[PDB]
Amino acid sequence: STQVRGYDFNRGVNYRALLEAFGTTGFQATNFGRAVQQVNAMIEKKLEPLRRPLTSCTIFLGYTSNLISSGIRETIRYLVQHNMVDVLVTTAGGVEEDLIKCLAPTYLGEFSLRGKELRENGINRIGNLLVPNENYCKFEDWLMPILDQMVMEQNTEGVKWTPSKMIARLGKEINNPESVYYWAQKNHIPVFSPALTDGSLGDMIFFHSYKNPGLVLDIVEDLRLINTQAIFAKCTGMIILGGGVVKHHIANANLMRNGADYAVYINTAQEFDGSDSGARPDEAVSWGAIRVDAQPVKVYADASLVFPLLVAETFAQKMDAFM
Amino acid sequence: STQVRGYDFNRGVNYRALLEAFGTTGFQATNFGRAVQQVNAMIEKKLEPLHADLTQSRRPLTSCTIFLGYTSNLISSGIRETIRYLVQHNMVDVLVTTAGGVEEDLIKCLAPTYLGEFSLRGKELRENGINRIGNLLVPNENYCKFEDWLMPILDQMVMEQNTEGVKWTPSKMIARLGKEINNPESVYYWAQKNHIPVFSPALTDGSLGDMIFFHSYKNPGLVLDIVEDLRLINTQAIFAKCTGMIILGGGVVKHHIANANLMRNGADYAVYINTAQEFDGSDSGARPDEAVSWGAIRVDAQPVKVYADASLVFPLLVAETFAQKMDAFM
Amino acid sequence: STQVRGYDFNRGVNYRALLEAFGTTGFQATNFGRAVQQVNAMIEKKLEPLRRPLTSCTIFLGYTSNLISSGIRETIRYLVQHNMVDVLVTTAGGVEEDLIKCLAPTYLGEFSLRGKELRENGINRIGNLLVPNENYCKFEDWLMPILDQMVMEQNTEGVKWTPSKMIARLGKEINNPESVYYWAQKNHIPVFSPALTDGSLGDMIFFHSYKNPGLVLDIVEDLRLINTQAIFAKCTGMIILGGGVVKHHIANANLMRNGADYAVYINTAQEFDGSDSGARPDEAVSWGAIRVDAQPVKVYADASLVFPLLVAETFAQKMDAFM
Amino acid sequence: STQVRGYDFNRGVNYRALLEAFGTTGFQATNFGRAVQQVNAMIEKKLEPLHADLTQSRRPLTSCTIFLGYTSNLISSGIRETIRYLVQHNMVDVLVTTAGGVEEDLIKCLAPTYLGEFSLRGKELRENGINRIGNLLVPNENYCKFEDWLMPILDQMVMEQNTEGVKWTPSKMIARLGKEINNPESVYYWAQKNHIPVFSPALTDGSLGDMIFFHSYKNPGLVLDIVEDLRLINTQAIFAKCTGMIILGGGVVKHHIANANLMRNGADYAVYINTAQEFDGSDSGARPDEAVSWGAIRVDAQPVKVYADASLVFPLLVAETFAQKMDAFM
Ligand SMILES: NC(=O)c1ccc[n+]([C@@H]2O[C@H](COP(=O)([O-])OP(=O)(O)OC[C@H]3O[C@@H](n4cnc5c(N)ncnc54)[C@H](O)[C@@H]3O)[C@@H](O)[C@H]2O)c1
Ligand SMILES: NC(=O)c1ccc[n+]([C@@H]2O[C@H](COP(=O)([O-])OP(=O)(O)OC[C@H]3O[C@@H](n4cnc5c(N)ncnc54)[C@H](O)[C@@H]3O)[C@@H](O)[C@H]2O)c1
Ligand SMILES: NC(=O)c1ccc[n+]([C@@H]2O[C@H](COP(=O)([O-])OP(=O)(O)OC[C@H]3O[C@@H](n4cnc5c(N)ncnc54)[C@H](O)[C@@H]3O)[C@@H](O)[C@H]2O)c1
Ligand SMILES: NC(=O)c1ccc[n+]([C@@H]2O[C@H](COP(=O)([O-])OP(=O)(O)OC[C@H]3O[C@@H](n4cnc5c(N)ncnc54)[C@H](O)[C@@H]3O)[C@@H](O)[C@H]2O)c1
Repeated sequence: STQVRGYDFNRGVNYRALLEAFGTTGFQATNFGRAVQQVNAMIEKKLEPLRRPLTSCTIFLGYTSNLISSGIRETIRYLVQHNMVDVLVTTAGGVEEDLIKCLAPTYLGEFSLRGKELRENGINRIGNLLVPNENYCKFEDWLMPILDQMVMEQNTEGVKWTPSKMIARLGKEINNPESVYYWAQKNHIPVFSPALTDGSLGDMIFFHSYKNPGLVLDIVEDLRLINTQAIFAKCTGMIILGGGVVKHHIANANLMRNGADYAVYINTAQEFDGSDSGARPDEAVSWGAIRVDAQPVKVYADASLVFPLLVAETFAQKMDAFM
Repeated sequence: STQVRGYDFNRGVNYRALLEAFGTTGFQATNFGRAVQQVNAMIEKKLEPLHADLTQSRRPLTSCTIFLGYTSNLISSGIRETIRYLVQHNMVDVLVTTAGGVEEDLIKCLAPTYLGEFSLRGKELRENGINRIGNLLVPNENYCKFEDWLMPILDQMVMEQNTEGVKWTPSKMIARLGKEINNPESVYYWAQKNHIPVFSPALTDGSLGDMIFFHSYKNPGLVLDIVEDLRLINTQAIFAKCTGMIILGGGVVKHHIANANLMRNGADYAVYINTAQEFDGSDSGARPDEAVSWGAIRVDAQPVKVYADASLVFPLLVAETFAQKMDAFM
Repeated sequence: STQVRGYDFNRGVNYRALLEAFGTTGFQATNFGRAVQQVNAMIEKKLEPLRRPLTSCTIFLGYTSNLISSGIRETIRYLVQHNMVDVLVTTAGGVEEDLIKCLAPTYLGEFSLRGKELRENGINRIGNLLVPNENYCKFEDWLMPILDQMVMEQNTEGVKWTPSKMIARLGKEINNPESVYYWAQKNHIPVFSPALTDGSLGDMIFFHSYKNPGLVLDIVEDLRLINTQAIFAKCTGMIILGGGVVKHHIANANLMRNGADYAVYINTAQEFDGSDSGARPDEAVSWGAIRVDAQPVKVYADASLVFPLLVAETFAQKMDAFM
Repeated sequence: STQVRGYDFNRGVNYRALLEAFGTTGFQATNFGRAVQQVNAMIEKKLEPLHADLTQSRRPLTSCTIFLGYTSNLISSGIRETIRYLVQHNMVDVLVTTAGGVEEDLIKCLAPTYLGEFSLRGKELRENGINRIGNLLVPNENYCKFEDWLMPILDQMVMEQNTEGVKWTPSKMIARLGKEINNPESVYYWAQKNHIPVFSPALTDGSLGDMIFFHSYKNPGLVLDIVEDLRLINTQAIFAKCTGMIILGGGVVKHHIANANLMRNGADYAVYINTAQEFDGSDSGARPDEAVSWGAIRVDAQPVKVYADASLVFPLLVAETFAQKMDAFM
């Protein structure tokens, strides 16, 4: 039986102690402390001895596209750079905006900026962030020569493209250590995104296809690829930021092994609308995506606040072991 | 300037007058009244009197092309019946849903979904072979029946691909599954009959994916291309005279419809019903005015969002719009 | 075991049947159907044979202030006019805006209107509603003579004012059948509002007190009055729109009888922040405010949408019995 | 124009740099950075160098009067320690909380609150005499201890009212209870010692109300007037040089502080941390810009709202603001 007690600033600002005190502070601070424990359990299992080498715990990291628009892009890049996770799942924006950020920056704005004035100035709004139209022109100039080569390799070298194979290629092409997908392909970390056409990359494929028709992106082979990552794992953990396709696709892969061993959700969705996004971890227990003997954790919060704190208290403390 | 005033039950109970009074009641009731107005504006344009090679589609053009999107769980709910009615009577032109929203319409033709409670514990449900969807329950046997029904169809699809040159995409598969289920309770039966295409770019994310996966180890070779389906949905928008978007929930379904309409520099009419909030920067939670900034909604449109569970609001919306104009659609 | 099935509009628009189909539609539509059943159980008990006459079920109706700004003001007035509920609990805005609406209307606006331009034009925003400053000037001119008389009656006739006694007096003074509190005092329905100073009525008492000091509003006697309404009831029901003080004050009164027999919440709050507003009915079971054998219902929705539908399917169908 | 960029853990773990990077991370992380800026602006003004009969208060004026409001459940949480620290060191000037936020600070001096889970079932908890507050647990015996401690104090308050002319209000009672608990872990012990008034107009809505209720049948006569407490809080705003509002959660606490500041035609600085959303028309969920329309926030202020559980955000906020300036407050 653990008593509720917050951090006492009469001790001064001891940041490690302040973060540890979230566990006994209550409400979502306590869930944060539980999430730290669950992620550290994943890492401790992964470091147990037994293209990418198998480890004792396969960690799936999922995130919605807007988190790549945000500075959480740097947090994810760090984990991928140091081989701390094994499989990435994101929607199409979460692919393309990592690449675009290597060509031009995203800027801070406000949620309340009016769409008319923004559109008239060629500025696209993402929450309280701003992406100029010119960023996508740069993307077009960068991407079209690659699409030309991909069609050629398909038609003359027999290549059968899927979203994950295209994402590996785009990461190699961007050739920039600030990029998540640069590090992912270098470290043989696959990236799944079954609706890769739903964004700017789709715009480009669409326009490209009228001049150079025929590109195929098969989602069936990529379903086999993600499901086998779960089926042949010794143990699995899921770390899922946000909801939607990213959350369900990781969960359903883990259903194929009768459930993940560890799971942490950070998302703002609520259960009352019946949505998969808002479903509690215990819903996933009913269908076998989380094992009955797991102790999963959900933190109800904007991941832009919580995820850097979580990484500080887990992966970043064990960096030595990942090098 | 319109005064706030609620329905007066000293009039008795006239349900049409009750629903009309939402407009002057305030908060999301007022947004509901605005949504009724926007959908009726879409319908009135669609009925104005007024291609096939450009869209690579057999569906005849009308004066307003309406895109209807909905998340998968709304097909688990009774909103499945609401959507089926609109598709049955050719009241909308394009559907977008995620994979669950396809498969559970078909499964409901084989076995029912049941009422439960949100608080039922996962361990006991799992031990009893019952899967929870919010406060709904789907027995494992429903998926066994689905497997028995679907596996021969997947055999035929592979055979047609390898010897008749068929290049499958999600929308082409969904049309075939609707034809095979051959049941007037099914949304996708009516969609294929009425030449209403269904887009679902992540069609592998669900039970149909499970089945395709297992089937492929018995019968390898099925391919599902998402590139041609992007061409097909975008051309529905580009060659429209006018467009409206009616979007229930968020995620891929909402963005995919919005991005198609960006290709024509924006939708003319738009109604969102969803529970998501903007503060997390999500596309699901973004206000319609965010979409104006990137060109998916025209600057001169008057879009409407209702912040509510669509299981409550969507049947009322249909009652006051499409269902009132049924004669014009017959 | 009940199957999920929505209303089939191939039947045409049969509104009663459409509303009944919410019960088998799922998610919050099913909770709406459950709420109809729970309220009808309250009413059926109330109509069982055994200043205000006691009945077989005492119904407490609570609502946040903004719902009186809204057109739900008419819905509440109707229930109170016909003696369909027994105790009202609202915050201070929910008192004063009913009275002000008898002097001048509230108007429809938009949530996005900018505060600076509104303030410069003397327009106050309440959500997507608008109240001109002039409405409060009218209120001042109307109320100040009443405050003069209340101070006189306190100092010369021994009156000990409480919020509920002031609300009865204000209802008698407004003398207008459009007003909730006019009907409440006429029908001997008490109104509790322990923080009655938190709003425009407070502004007025404050300004009045410098010219005519001494008015006392005791909250202790009003605590005895609301608690005795629960303690001596045969059965109780709670119908609570929104959260905050209104929700807890009704619940805590019912804890004094070891719990309400029936309970329906309609509110938009979520549990994750630990708030009383967002707590599920089952939290209230732990502390004894809802009986262990009750079957309470929460609908997660804006009450401006749901409450008129709920009344249509419950109280309004039994109007004959209330006359 | 500032670029989006998150903290780079290739630097290692420097927690101050990590928190500073929230400003350029986006979404509510960016709002957190803006909140740090606004609170530090309040503090810097308060420390500028620079009545008693007008405010009927013994507290000396500073260059910025800071109002701190918080909902009751945050005193059930460990944020009680965070608030106590600010009050102990005279860093804020006025407190507003609901009744639970008073009584549970006192009860925690008698017995602890424990960690639990949101999903614990009410029937089993009730049968075991345990009350649930979110994912926290308070045994019934805590309230028994509270009763034993409080009843003699209520006896003295009635006696002082009837023979020494005392006219009790919530704030006067809260000062007395803080003096009686005589324990440096208590928020209200420090508030009365430092002449920080606490307003709680619905002080009867909770366990203190229960106790006053039962006590009154043994010892009739206690009166609690809310009119004088309205005069007292409003005069704190009217006679301020500058004001800031720091408001955790919504409800009465948020409006009561805002309405006091309306009396001076608006607060100069304002930070909200709350989880409520605007769509339901609620005051809790209203954006700061709503308060600009009615005059509670000055038109030239730059208020900030962070959409988050304060149990997560408030300790971080204090770490980067008040706790950095501790020396100036000593
Ligand atoms: N930057 C963009 O948002 C962007 C860009 C291009 C395309 N798109 C497309 O939009 C579609 C829908 O986007 P999506 O599925 O990535 O998610 P989404 O933005 O729709 O969010 C889904 C849910 O995830 C949760 N979530 C979102 N942001 C969160 C946060 N900061 N913290 C915690 N939880 C959070 C919320 O509950 C939200 O409702 C995708 O197909 C995507 O490619 C979006
Ligand atoms: N029945 C199921 O939920 C189910 C079944 C199989 C697979 N999946 C998979 O889960 C993935 C994610 O599901 P999704 O993208 O369809 O949506 P989702 O369930 O993740 O919902 C996305 C957002 O839509 C909004 N929404 C959901 N239900 C709503 C309602 N009742 N009223 C209003 N707004 C509502 C909410 O803001 C929610 O966060 C999909 O790829 C899907 O195939 C789900
Ligand atoms: N019109 C006004 O809002 C107004 C006017 C004058 C004074 N005030 C003062 O503001 C203070 C706080 O207001 P309050 O306690 O009445 O509530 P509130 O507006 O703070 O709402 C409390 C909670 O109730 C729920 N709620 C609100 N509106 C809802 C709706 N439409 N449907 C469902 N749930 C809903 C929400 O979860 C919300 O967070 C009170 O003391 C009041 O006197 C407000
Ligand atoms: N511990 C308790 O909760 C408790 C104890 C005794 C009595 N009560 C009574 O309940 C009544 C209502 O409680 P209240 O008005 O203090 O608030 P509440 O708990 O009703 O919360 C009001 C709103 O504040 C916001 N909020 C709450 N917790 C938050 C958090 N962790 N982070 C951010 N925002 C948050 C939310 O939007 C919430 O809807 C009061 O009269 C009180 O005395 C409660």
